[PDB]
Amino acid sequence: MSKPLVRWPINPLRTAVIVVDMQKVFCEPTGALYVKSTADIVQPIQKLLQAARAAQVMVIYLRHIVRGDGSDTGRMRDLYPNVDQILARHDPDVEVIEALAPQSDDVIVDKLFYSGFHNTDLDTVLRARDVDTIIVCGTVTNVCCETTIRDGVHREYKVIALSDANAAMDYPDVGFGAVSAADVQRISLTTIAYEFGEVTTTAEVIRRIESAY
Amino acid sequence: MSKPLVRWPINPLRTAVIVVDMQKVFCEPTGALYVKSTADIVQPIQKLLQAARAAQVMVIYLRHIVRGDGSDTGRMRDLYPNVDQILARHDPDVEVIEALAPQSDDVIVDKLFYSGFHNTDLDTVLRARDVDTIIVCGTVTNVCCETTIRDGVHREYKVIALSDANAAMDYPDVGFGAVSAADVQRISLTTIAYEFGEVTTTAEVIRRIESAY
Repeated sequence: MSKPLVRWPINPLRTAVIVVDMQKVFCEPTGALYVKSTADIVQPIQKLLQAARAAQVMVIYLRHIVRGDGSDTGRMRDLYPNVDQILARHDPDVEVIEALAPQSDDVIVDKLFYSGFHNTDLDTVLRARDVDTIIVCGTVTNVCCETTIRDGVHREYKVIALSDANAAMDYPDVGFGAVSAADVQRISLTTIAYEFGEVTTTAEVIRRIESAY
Repeated sequence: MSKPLVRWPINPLRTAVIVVDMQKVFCEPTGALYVKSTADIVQPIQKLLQAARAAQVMVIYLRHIVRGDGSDTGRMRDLYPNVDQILARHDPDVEVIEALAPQSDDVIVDKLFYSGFHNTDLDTVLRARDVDTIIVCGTVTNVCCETTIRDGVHREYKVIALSDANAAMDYPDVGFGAVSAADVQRISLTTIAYEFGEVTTTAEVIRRIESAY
């Protein structure tokens, strides 16, 4: 390391938690896009949300949901040919898992692609509350979570990624060798810490939230 | 692999090449942000640009350049504390390397952060020409190149990343283990091929350009 790690001071009034795509389609073993490492992040996210709500830190869930008729999928459908049949609004598996069931004051923001920011309600929700700091958890680490992180920092948000509350998936060998979830995770967290914002643990962010409140 | 690799058919009239940040600051050994693997991508990019110009495929260079006074760096300055002194417009090393010197009909688009699209002229330049397909090369693979790729696909562009013409850098161990350029590259190209668009070689894209013209 030749430059320091970044740490963002938490002002609860100007902070939100973003729970990325904790939907049945990614979290249930029978889900069409099941990411097995999600099992290990449900508990830390539950603790995080309990602390956030106690400190009046806004909780926002992202859901990847499309209409189902193909009117809102172009590149997404080229890359995932079955997208209209698995992420359709009518599909039961687009719902957030019961273990993380949104509460009445929480905000739900739906999105057509990976980014939580691009062409979504999220920037309005955050700026209306004068939020400038976001804590990101959920799945998939390097895809929807990282795109939300990259898009957030480009809008000047102070982004905190939770090392133990973002879940990555294995990839098949497409010409460049096998890629494990552990390798994805290692590379993603390192990249975030060097390029995009802060990486810390769920426990430390909870402590920081409790101390500021 | 359970879903197919994506290949985009090249229409030269609706295609552009994007050369990401081939600036002295990244490409010269004395540069403040030197990425040694750039040495290996200069030749393929030269071949690519020669073929593109011959087929009237628009060539666009991105440069990461800031004013120098700190007025246009917030998060970028938190992450790279010296940014105003190394990427300032007056700094000689922000210029594109002579080996890839832009020609009179080429387009140069400047940017304040990593993304070639966010808050830049790029979308105007591409859509004005009715371009919907972009070929991405340059540095750094997982940072400016990948952010440009992610941002491009979210705008519905058909994106082709060149496996042998994007250069990655090593990272220090920040808590998750050492990360080599080779590992960054492996993970990035695999992610692009699964999530964001096409990965192919410079030679194959040149052939595809020549055959369509």
